[PDB]
Amino acid sequence: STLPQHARTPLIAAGVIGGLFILVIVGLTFAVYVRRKSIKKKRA
Amino acid sequence: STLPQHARTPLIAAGVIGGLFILVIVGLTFAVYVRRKSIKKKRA
Repeated sequence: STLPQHARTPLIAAGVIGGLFILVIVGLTFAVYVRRKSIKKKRA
Repeated sequence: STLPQHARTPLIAAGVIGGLFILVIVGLTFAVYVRRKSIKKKRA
């Protein structure tokens, strides 16, 4: 279906979406990569 | 994915741009925040 040439706010939308999604992967990747080590890290 | 009526690649464009730009700030912010400390950090 996708969106037409002139939609509500596709341009801006994609922008915010990318930054979030992209950050989600990178962020988690870091928190996960470290866990693989587990060396007296900060955990409650 | 396909394309809209009359548009090159605005949607996708903004997407890649956001993820990159957003990462640029966050990434640098980290490398900068640490530098402010300067305490036997990892540097070649």
